[PDB]
Amino acid sequence: KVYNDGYDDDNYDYIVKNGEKWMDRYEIDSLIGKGSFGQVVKAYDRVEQEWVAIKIIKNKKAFLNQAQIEVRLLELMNKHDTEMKYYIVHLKRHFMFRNHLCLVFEMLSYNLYDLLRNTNFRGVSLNLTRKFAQQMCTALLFLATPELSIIHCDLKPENILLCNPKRSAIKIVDFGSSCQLGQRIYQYIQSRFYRSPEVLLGMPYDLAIDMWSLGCILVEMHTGEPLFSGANEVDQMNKIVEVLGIPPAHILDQAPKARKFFEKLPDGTWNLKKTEYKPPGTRKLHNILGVETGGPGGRRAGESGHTVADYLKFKDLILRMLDYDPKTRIQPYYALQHSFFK
Ligand SMILES: CCC(=O)Nc1ccc(C(=O)c2sc(Nc3ccc(N4CCN(C)CC4)cc3OC)nc2N)cc1
Repeated sequence: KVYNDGYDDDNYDYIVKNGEKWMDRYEIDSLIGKGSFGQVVKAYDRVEQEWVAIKIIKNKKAFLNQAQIEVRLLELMNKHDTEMKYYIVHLKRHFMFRNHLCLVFEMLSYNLYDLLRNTNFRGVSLNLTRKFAQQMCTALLFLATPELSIIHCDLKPENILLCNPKRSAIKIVDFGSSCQLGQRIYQYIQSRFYRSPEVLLGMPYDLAIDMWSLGCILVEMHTGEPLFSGANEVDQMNKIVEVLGIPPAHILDQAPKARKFFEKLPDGTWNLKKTEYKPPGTRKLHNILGVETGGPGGRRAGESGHTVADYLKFKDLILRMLDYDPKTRIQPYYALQHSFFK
């Protein structure tokens, strides 16, 4: 009947109450989100005199230990002096309150899915998409810092927020499924829509999985719809294949999960298993973006900064981010020097 003296519910979450004052400091206002980790709440900080987003972790060993790993990575990112760390959400501080670990973040505007929902899933401009692409590449360059080497491992429109509703500044959020580079513990990783072929194929992986995710995300910001919207791993891969063609043979020969999607024929070549989909490599990114047809759905026709020249620079940058090989896939440093950002 009673859970944590009545402060928790039946599934270990703290009972969020509007107007409750925590430690004579944090004035709780309203619930923002609830995940598996727990809940996140909007609260006003009285000593700092500013709004904050308090992430309230569940009263559970499994979710507490995971949030401690997140704290360790957030605080390790704060240690570095550079300016490019400000494209990640600032963990201000953490504390224990009535048996719940509470992470205090800076208060932010909406997520990028809410931005796409405001467009009725028709997308934002190539001018705005360039601004997010640069800042996300700057964020991924920060994560690639050798002493950090952090893989976010779950980049999607919901995990990218806007700083202010008027300003066009974005910041990457939720490092709950994040670990530093190393030996492989986890295979089923990333959100399916933004999941890399090396992850789908059961191959080794590294920082490059976040760039694949970025590539997908940036097309979705300008088109409005997800690029590869698979209902399962098979459907995911078939949608990747119909845009980028069949993965290269040398990758598929090494891949332990290659036989889930593809089939090695008697001649030695690889091909899709039977299951609807267009032939491999036929739904060109050129036509999805609308390089010559005035943008996606003809909606950017005659709008400034949406020329054939500007769309080809964007198409080229995206194809480098969506390289099948994670070794030749473009890195944050070279991405930031792409002609799309000139
Ligand atoms: C489902 C899991 C989830 O949302 N996790 C999560 C929750 C909160 C945060 C987080 O740190 C946030 S969320 C946030 N602002 C914010 C973002 C989106 C929203 N939404 C989300 C839902 N939407 C329908 C209404 C607008 C509300 C927010 O607070 C006003 N600021 C921070 N600092 C990061 C991740």
